[PDB]
Amino acid sequence: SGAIYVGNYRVVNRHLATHNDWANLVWEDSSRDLLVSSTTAQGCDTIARCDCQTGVYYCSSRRKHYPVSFSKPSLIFVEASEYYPARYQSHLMLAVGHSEPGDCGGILRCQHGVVGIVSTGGNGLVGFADVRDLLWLDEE
Ligand SMILES: COc1ncccc1NC(=O)N1CC[C@H](C(N)=O)C1
Ligand SMILES: [Zn+2]
Repeated sequence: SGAIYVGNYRVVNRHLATHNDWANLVWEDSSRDLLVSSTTAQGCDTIARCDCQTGVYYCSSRRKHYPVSFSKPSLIFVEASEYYPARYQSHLMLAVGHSEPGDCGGILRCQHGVVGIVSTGGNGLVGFADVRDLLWLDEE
């Protein structure tokens, strides 16, 4: 589990969105595994607007942050899970790192800010849904 809190937005994995998220919906995209809902309180996270390919992510199944090198956002085939059939997910970045299903939502960040959230993994890989192209998260 986990979210990004930027401005009056809450960014979560679409497959983990709550009823309150759906009832306060701003934007969602199944192909990216992302959903954004509106918040009453202002958040403290800032979004990175950069080209970093190295950063650090939070792994809840280890209670630890790990440094990683990750690929550029791309269209990657993701195995079936209880939430989606086997399919291509867009804007996904892969790295070598530990992950388990419940690790979705952990933040990946660089020196510029938040880059994305854990969205996929297995067998010593971890994948992150990029948010750096979503420029509208910085306004409203
Ligand atoms: C961190 O994810 C994992 N970690 C280990 C094995 C398997 C996984 N993957 C998952 O549980 N899913 C749930 C939905 C998600 C997606 N399609 O974006 C992939
Ligand atoms: Zn950066």
